[PDB]
Amino acid sequence: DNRIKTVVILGGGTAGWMTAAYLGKALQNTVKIVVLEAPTIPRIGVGEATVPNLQRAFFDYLGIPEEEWMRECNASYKMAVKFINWRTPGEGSPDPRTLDDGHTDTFHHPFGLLPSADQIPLSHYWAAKRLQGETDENFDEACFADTAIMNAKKAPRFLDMRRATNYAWHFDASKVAAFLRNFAVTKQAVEHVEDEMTEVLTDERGFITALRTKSGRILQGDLFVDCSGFRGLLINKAMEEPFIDMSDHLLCNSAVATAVPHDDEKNGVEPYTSSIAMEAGWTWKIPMLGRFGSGHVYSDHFATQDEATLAFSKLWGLDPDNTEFNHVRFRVGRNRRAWVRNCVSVGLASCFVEPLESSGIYFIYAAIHMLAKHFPDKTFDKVLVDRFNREIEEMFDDTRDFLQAHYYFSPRVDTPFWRANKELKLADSIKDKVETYRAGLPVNLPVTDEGTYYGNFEAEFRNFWTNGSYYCIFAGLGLMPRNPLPALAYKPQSIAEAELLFADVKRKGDTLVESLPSTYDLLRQLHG
Ligand SMILES: N[C@@H](Cc1c[nH]c2ccccc12)C(=O)O
Ligand SMILES: [K+]
Repeated sequence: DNRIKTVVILGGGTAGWMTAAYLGKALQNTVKIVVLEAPTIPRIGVGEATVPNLQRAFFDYLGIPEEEWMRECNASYKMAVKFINWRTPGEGSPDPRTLDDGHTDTFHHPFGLLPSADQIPLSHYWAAKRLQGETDENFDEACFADTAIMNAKKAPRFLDMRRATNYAWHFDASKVAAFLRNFAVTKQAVEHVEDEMTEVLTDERGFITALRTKSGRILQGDLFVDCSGFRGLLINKAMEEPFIDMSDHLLCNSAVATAVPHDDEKNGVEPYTSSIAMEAGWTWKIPMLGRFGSGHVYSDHFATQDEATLAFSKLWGLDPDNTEFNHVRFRVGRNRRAWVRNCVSVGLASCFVEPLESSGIYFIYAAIHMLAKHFPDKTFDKVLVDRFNREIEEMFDDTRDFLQAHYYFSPRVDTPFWRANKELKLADSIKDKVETYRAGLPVNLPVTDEGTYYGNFEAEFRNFWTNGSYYCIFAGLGLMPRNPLPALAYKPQSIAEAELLFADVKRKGDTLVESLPSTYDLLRQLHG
């Protein structure tokens, strides 16, 4: 019997407690699971955003109903990330400026998959019309009914909880953590040890045998999961695995954040996350129940903590002398390997990017998912570890490339930050995709319906940023194909078919704006 008998997880928060809860279920009570979590002074909830797979892939697997966890964590609803002022120069403002062409400088990145006609995504029909002056509609409004719903701040479900669209979640991460801790301990026989780690004990081959706590207690184990955050106490310090810094792709490295009380009854609640462009980065806005989380992500090469804190306060008209701010310095990049010997990194300790496209919890989920599938025995087969490592690095680099694209193809050059972004080099694979897009071809074409895509994690994992997401961002920022897909010039029936799709999107949006409750009302209904 060469089986792992004990798993020790260093660190709590979302990474630790998602890991504990997930492996709790996956390992079917054959393995003891211990979490060693430093107790800390609970910081203010600056808000986290997620992607739609979270309920099916994670909470449904644990048997936790959506309303149960949402009610505990003050969760709200997300239908997109909405980008504001990424094309126009100026001070940071919550209000969108106007483009040269008269359009408002906003664009959406909603969920779901684009419909197709004659096996060609709606995006391409839109682009054919836009390039030839047959439409002045933006890509997002023409191709996603969700755009209309969001503009009127309506909910993704009706008041009887009938689904109208795809959505994900906004929530306070520490609340989800507390909830999962509670779940894992009471329901799954996970042991919680509230203490700090002082020693990492290793055998002759450099495999971890145990952690010592600050109280002297030794926690023996066979597999160790590093959820220690940015310090990477196991993977980087103890195992000495180098972190690959990727600040030559993404300049932002700091954040200042707070929670802002909000008159929901008065203003409504946005069913989306906003990315508000600033002079030296951007600011998130994550509406929750009664408050929104916000954080100004910035490069400290281009702004001091005071400068950034001042500009951020100014967005919302905060008193910086009378406001509670969390300041964070980020690691941006990933370990050379996520898993070395019998030490597996998950979360911040593995890798990180700014939450520009809500990567944080997805990255955690993907790791634990891949860990359960690549779960080892005590012989730690080199191939098993290698394939796991391979998935994390492809996952990471791919999302990295996608985020750089947001900065690289921004037309802004008004501050040294925005100028500096146009000096960085793109990786080959995102260059390749830009080339493909620009010839009018789809990038990462969806080959699946939504049911399959959001019902089977592995389907989404192999095609995470689809053609639709590429169109949302490139087109959103003003990057268009050089020309339409040439096949379209030969396909009048197919063009007619696409007109019907365009009309279905208008009709759905109009009908659903008319009949849907406000996001605000749906929240009241849910949290009553
Ligand atoms: N795989 C994600 C892609 C996605 C689309 N829009 C997004 C906005 C934010 C983050 C991710 C996304 C999904 O379909 O859910
Ligand atoms: K051991």
